[PDB]
Formats: sequence, C-alpha cells, structure tokens
Amino acid sequence: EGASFNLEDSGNFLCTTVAKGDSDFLKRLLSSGMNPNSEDYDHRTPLHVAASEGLFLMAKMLVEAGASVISKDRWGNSPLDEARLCGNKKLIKLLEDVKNAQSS
Amino acid sequence: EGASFNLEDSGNFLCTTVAKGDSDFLKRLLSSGMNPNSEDYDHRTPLHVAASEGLFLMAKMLVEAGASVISKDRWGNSPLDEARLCGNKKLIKLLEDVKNAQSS
Amino acid sequence: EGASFNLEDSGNFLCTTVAKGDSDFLKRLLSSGMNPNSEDYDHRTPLHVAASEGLFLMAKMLVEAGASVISKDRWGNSPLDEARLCGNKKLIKLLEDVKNAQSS
Repeated sequence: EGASFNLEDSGNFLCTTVAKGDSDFLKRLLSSGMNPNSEDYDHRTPLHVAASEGLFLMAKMLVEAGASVISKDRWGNSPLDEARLCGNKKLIKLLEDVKNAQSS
Repeated sequence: EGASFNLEDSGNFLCTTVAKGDSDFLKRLLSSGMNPNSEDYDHRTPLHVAASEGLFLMAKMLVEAGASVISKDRWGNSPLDEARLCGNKKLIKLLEDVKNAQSS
Repeated sequence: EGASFNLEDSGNFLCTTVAKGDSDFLKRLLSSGMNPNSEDYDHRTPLHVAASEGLFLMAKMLVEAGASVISKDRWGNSPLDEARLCGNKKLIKLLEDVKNAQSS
C-alpha cells in the first residue's frame, strides 16, 4: 500500500542504526527504501559512520542501497576517503569500485 | 521523587537537539539533570556539535550544565578546538575561560 | 556443574562463527570455556581470521578473552600480520599493544 518513515533525523537514525550494528534492522530499512544519503548535524552519512568505524558489511549494504560514496562531510572527506584513513583495505577497494561507477 | 531521563545514547539525542536548534528544549533537558557528556556515535559531544555549528548560547548552557571543555571528538579535539575551526571569538573565549578554570 | 565444550576443531568452528558474524555466540563460547588461541588446519586462531577479515569487534572480544597475537599461522603470519593485511588502524594498534604487553 505504501508509507514513508519520515523519521525526524532519519539520516542520523540510520547513522545510529549503523552505529549500534543491528544488521537485520538496516537490511529491513533499506528494504523499505530509506535513503542512506541523508546526512546529520555533522553532515555525515550513515556510510560515513560505517567507513569511520570500518563496517565493511554495513557500508556495502548502504552501497547497494545507493549511498553516495562521493558525498563529502562538511569537514570530513568523502566516505571512501574516510575509509582510506580508517583502514580496512577491503572497504577501501570496494568503495573505490563504487566511487568509479558513481562518478561515471 | 527522583526522576531520570533513562535515555540510551542520550549524548546522541542531545546532539540531535542541537541539530533542532531549540535552546529552550535543550535547556529543559539539561535542567532535568542530564548532561553526562555521552558524546555520539561520531564520538562528538553535543558541545562539539554546537561548536561546529557556530552556536554560542546553546553551547553556553551546555558548558554551564557540565559539559567539560576537555571533552574530545572522534578526532580527539576539544569543543574549543571545533570553535577555533568555527572562529567565533565569543565562543572561543567562552570555552577558553572555562578551560582555564577547569584545567586545575 | 563444571561444563566444557570439549569440541574437536573448536577453533575452526570459532573461525566459522567469525565468518557468520554472530558476535554474541562467539562471546558466549569464549566466556564458557572456549580458548581464543584455538587454531585450525592452517594454524589460525580466530584472532588470525578475524584480523584478516578485519572484524574489529570480534577480534576485540577474543583479545578480551586473551589470545596470542604473536602466534604465526601456516603462512608464518601473526594476527598482527593479518591486521596489517586488513589495514584497519583501530585493529592494527589494538592488536599491536595487546601483542606487545603479552609478548613480554
């Protein structure tokens, strides 16, 4: 039938979702179609949070959800760059592939 | 009678309140006795968030409520450091004076 | 009553648990008798595979349980070597310090 979450700070809620690590909850959220590109008061995406804490799994779910790897936080660099600094080379290369496809 | 907010991730919620920008709401929350400097998933205290926003008054009552100037973000920077990034001389001076008071 | 898992190749099953991602299960195992230093056919502790896969939380749990981060697998690579393979700074530092304290 159709409903929109329209949660206040939905992006921040997703960032926190990413933070706590309830994987099933975030798969359900992206299943409904919640935009992972929504930022926060820090203007950081949930993808930023996943990269910063190095959540390869959660970040790739957000990537299939359409999160922008090239949307850069106000001071914090692109989520891919955030991943580069945090480490988790696997995450860096995956987000690198994303970034290529996205920038195209 | 004895009342607690009992807010998990209460620092995160205070950061979302900073995002709202409602000084009155924030004052009420603080007056209820909640300022545990719980930072955020991004390890950014609500004082850090307000400093990044450029906020002075809301940062002011956050400082008086108990949020220490020595608190660190994910980068480990003080809210005074984030105000230095902001450059608001009144905010920088406020956090600087409180920092000098608190260093002892 | 004095119960122990007594599992054969329990290290391999621990590593498989790390592959699954169920952190609570692994925590229960290590808290109920499982030794985090248990290896596999490749002489890899769950720290080994966890650091290779970059699973910061679960390698953290076995570090809390306490396992050798100097132990070399079949490749002659320590869980520190696997952390370097992952590149995640948080891991790299965490296993570095824990390995240093234990190696002494």
